[PDB]
Amino acid sequence: GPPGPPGPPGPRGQPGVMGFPGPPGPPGPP
Amino acid sequence: GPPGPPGPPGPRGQPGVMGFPGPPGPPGPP
Amino acid sequence: GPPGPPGPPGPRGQPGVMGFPGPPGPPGPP
Repeated sequence: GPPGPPGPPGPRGQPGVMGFPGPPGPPGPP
Repeated sequence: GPPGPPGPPGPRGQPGVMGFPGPPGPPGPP
Repeated sequence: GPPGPPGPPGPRGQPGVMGFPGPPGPPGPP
């Protein structure tokens, strides 16, 4: 017979990887 | 004629963007 | 009939988790 219909859209991709650490904080007080 | 079975889901999407960098750290010590 | 084609490509994944806060800042002045 004729082909079946196409399947549905593929799954959403995985989330991105975790980001870099932030920079060091600001200086302490005198 | 008799159409075939539905196809499978499509390819998985591409990965997401890497996470943003973290915020600045705590203030320093005296 | 034969199975249908695979479906369309999936969408991009979500952005990743933001990175950790940075470490504590440098010592303050004397």
